[PDB]
Amino acid sequence: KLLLSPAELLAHWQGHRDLTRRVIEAFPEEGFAAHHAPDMRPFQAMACELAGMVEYQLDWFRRGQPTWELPGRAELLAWWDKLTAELGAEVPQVSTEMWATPATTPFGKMSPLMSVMYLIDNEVHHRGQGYVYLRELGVTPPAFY
Amino acid sequence: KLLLSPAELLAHWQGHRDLTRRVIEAFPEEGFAAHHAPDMRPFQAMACELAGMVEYQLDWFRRGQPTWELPGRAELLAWWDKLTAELGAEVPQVSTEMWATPATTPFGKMSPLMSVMYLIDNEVHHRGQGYVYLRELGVTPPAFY
Ligand SMILES: [Zn+2]
Ligand SMILES: [Zn+2]
Ligand SMILES: [Zn+2]
Ligand SMILES: [Zn+2]
Ligand SMILES: [Zn+2]
Ligand SMILES: [Zn+2]
Ligand SMILES: [Zn+2]
Ligand SMILES: [Zn+2]
Repeated sequence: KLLLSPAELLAHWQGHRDLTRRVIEAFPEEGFAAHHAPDMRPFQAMACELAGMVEYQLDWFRRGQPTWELPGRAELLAWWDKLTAELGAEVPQVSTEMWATPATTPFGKMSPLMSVMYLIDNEVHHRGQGYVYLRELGVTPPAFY
Repeated sequence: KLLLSPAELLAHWQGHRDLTRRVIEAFPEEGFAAHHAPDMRPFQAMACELAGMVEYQLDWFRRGQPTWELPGRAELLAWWDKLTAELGAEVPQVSTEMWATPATTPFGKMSPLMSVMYLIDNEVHHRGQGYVYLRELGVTPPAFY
């Protein structure tokens, strides 16, 4: 504890999620579910993975302990907005002591802070992959910065 | 100030940089400098951008204020290792009060903390793009987690 506030972390997270939402919106419906690189999934599956991870983290914050068809563009965007509202309503209620308790996962110990940082990194990772997909589908991605 | 220590931030940063180093190592020499998606650069240019950003941040930490041919794989890796050593030797010396002073940039105000978080996000972004490039060159990327 010395650098970052929970509110600043949540705002950073929500900005990332808004940019990912605009990436999802920029995809054509067909390439969203079909286009992929060799031995890689289409962005539909990646975005479903990200939304499921947000569900996992929300469930962690709600219960106090983590528990260890693919949607089209429109359904996924509605799911994304629901997750956005729930993150904005529930994460501020997270006790800032809870953020640091290394709860036990099959891998090892992990705080909610470390898990949220990993979720953010995974989102940025797959969103850059989606940037490449958008370029290969003839679409200018939303500006990264 | 409530969540993250400078040492934890630096360790996170260095793990990210090690993974990017392994991505650079996994590239074939030709595709490293030549392969790219439409309206995108090859990974050579992206990695040069990342290394230049690390130079910018090191210069910020050294002077107290930010100042606002492409290398092949081997030269870039040597540059990367030099930057790694300098980050590991100089960032621990950063006054944790300095981390939060919003120094002035042409865009606006920005702490070293916000700038480092942006640098990390940009690295993860372009590294995911490099993951796609590696798959398109017939190479299994190093595991993300
Ligand atoms: Zn296919
Ligand atoms: Zn395609
Ligand atoms: Zn990370
Ligand atoms: Zn993934
Ligand atoms: Zn070309
Ligand atoms: Zn090529
Ligand atoms: Zn960011
Ligand atoms: Zn860039």
